[PDB]
Amino acid sequence: TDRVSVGNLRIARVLYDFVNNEALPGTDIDPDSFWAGVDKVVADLTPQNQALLNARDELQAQIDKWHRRRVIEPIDMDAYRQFLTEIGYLLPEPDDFTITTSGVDAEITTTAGPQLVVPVLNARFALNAANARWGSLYDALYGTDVIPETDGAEKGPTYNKVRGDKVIAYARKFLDDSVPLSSGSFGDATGFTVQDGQLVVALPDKSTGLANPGQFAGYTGAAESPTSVLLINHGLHIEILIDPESQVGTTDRAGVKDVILESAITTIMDFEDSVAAVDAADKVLGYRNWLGLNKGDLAARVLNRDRNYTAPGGGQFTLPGRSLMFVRNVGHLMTNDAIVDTDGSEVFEGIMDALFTGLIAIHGLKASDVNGPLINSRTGSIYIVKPKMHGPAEVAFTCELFSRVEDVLGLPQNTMKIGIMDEERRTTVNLKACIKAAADRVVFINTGFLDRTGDEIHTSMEAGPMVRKGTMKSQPWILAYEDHNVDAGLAAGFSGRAQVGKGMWTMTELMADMVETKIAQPRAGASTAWVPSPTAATLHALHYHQVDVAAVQQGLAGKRRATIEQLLTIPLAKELAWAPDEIREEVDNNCQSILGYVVRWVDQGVGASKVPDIHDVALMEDRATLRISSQLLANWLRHGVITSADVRASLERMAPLVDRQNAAYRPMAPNFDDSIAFLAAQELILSGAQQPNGYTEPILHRRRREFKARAAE
Ligand SMILES: Cc1c(C(=O)/C=C(\O)C(=O)O)ccc2[nH]ccc12
Ligand SMILES: [Mg+2]
Repeated sequence: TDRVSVGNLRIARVLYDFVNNEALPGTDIDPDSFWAGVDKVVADLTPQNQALLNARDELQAQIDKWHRRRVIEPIDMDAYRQFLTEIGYLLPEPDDFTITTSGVDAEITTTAGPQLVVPVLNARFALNAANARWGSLYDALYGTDVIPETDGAEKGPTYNKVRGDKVIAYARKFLDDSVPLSSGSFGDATGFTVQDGQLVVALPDKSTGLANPGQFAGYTGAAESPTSVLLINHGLHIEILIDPESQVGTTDRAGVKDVILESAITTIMDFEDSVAAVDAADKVLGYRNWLGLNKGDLAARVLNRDRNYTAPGGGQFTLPGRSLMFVRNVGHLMTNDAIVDTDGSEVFEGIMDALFTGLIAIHGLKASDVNGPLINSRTGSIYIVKPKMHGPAEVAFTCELFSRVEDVLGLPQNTMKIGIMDEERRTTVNLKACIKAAADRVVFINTGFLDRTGDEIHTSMEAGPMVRKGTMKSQPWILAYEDHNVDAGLAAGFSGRAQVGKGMWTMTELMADMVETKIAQPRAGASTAWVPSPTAATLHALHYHQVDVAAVQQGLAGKRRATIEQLLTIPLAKELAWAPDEIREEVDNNCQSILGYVVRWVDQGVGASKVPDIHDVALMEDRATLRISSQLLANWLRHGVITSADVRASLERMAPLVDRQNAAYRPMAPNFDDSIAFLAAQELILSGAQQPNGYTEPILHRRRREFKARAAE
C-alpha cells in the first residue's frame, strides 16, 4: 500500500526512495545488493537480538525475586555478589589487555576537549554543532552568567561597556594562566608582532615573549601588524583576534576584538535519546540531515570551511573548521515500523540504524563536492556511539552487526568504530570484558550517568525506596562507577588511543556553576565530557586549558580506586529520611519534569528542550532524565512512600504550570484524559515498574504514534 518488498521485508516507500535516490548514489554500492544485504542481515541477526533482550528480562526477574524473598534490609554484600555470579549477571574479568583499534583520527586518540551532543532531527542545531569547533569566548562570557549580572554589569538591549570590560579582563586572566608571558601580563599588552618566527608582545615599558615560545602556533595578516595570533595549549588552539577598529577592539588596550577557542573537538549527531522518531517519516528526516552533514551540503545557514593560518616561520597551513562527527544509533531494544516483515512484525531499529547511518557515513569519507573538501574522517573510520548496552555479549553482538554491515557496504572490516556508552549496570560491573569484546573497534567509553541512574533504580526496584533524584548524583555507587570507568579505560591502554568520556551538563542557564564544577571531569582523567550547546562547549574548553588531561591520566596509571562492592552499593533511602514537605517537593519536581518533557515529545515530536524545574532552573533534558524521574516515582509508589493520589494530584497541579510555560501548543488542562500527552506521562509513572529496564521508549513511541494518527483525522 506504501511499502516495497525486498525478500522478507516490507520497507516504507519514503525510506526506500530516500535510500535509493539520496543515500546510495556516489557510494558505488549496487542498490540491488544493498537491499538484499539489508534483508539478509535483518534475517540473520534478529534471533540473537531477541535472545539478548529476553536475557535481560530473565536476569531482572531473578533479581526482583532475590529481593522479595529476603527481609534483612542490611543487604549481605557477600551473598548478593555470589548470586549475581551464579545467574551470569556478573562475569569473570578477563586478563589484562590493550585495545588494538586503529585508523582513528587525532581528535579522538590525542586531543582532549569538549564533546557536543545534539539532536540530528534539528537541522539548524546540527549545523551549529558541526560549526562549533571554534567559538567566541567573548560571546560565551558576555551572554552567560559566568560574568555575574551584578549592578552596572547587566546585559541590556545594547552593549554594556562595564560588562564588556569584565569579559575582557576574564579573558586576559585565562590567557595569563594558559599561555604565560615571560614577564608581565596580557592584561597590559599594547600590541602583538611576529619577529623572526617568535611572538612578541609589547607591554607599556618593555616587550616580552611567551614563557614557552612553542605555544605560538601561527598568525594571520602582516607579521608586523597581525590580524590575529594563534596559540596552542594542551593541544587546543586559542586565537586572539586583533581589530582596533571593531566595536570591542576600540575599547581594548591592544585592540583585541575577541578570543576564539577551539571548543567542540567532536560532535555526536544523536538519533537516540535527544530525538523523537517513531516512524519512517521521522527517521528519513534524521537520515537526510545526517546525509547533508556527511556530504557537506546541509543548509537550513551552511557548514564552515577550514581555517587558514600563516606558520611562525611564514609558511601556510590549515586547521579543520568543523567538529569531527560521531553518530549515535539507537540501542538494542526498540523496533520501528519503518520496516516490517511479512507477518507485520516491526524490524529492530538498531539493526536498521547501523545499516542506514553506516551507508550515509560513507559520504563523509569522500570529499564534499560542495563546501568541502572536508572529509569527516581522514583516517577512514565511521564513528558510531552504541547506547544502552547491557554486558559483554551485547557488545559482541554490536561487533557482529557492524561486521555484517561492513560486508553489505563493501567497507573494510573494522571501518565502523564504536563509542561504548557505559550507562547500564550490567555493563558497569563487566566493563573490562565489554571493552575486550570490542577491543578492535572501540574509540570511546563514556559514563552516561543519567541512564545509568535509571538502570540503578530499576534493577533494584524491589529492594526498597531509593534516595531522591537530586541525591543520586553524589551516591557512593555513582562515584565508584565514574572512577571504575576511567580505571578500566586507562588499563586497557586508552591513553593515546581512545577517549575516556564523562557525562552531560544539563543546566544551560547556570554557566558560572558549570565553569566552577565541571572542571572535576578532566581532573578525574576524562579526555572528553558532554555539553549540550556550542556556548557550553566554548566554556568547557576553559577546563582543558587549566587541566593537563594527558598528565592526569598518566598519574592515574595502575590505580584501582573502585571495588565491585562499591559499584554494587544500592542507593536505598535510610529510615525516616524525609519529612512530608520534602516528599511533596520531590513528587512535584519529578511530575513537572516529566510533564514538561513529555508534552513536547508527544505533541510536537521534540526530544530535547528546556524545562524549568521546581526552582525555575531551566534544564536541557532528554529521555534519560525522563527515565530517572519516572522510575523514581515508580519506586516510591512501589514501596508506599507516596500514594497514587499524590501522583495524580501532582500531575494535575503541574499541568497548567506546564501549559503556562509553553504559552502550536495544545493545553493539557483542564481536560486531562483528553490529552494523549498527559496520559503518556501518567502511564510512564504507573507502568514504570513494568517497563523493560525502565525504558521509556515503548510508551513514548506508542503515544506519539497515537497523537499523529489523531492529527490525521
Ligand atoms: C544528549 C543529552 C543527554 C544524554 O543522552 C546523556 C546520556 O546518554 C546519559 O546520561 O545516559 C542528556 C541530557 C541532555 N540534554 C541535551 C542533550 C542531552
Ligand atoms: Mg544515555
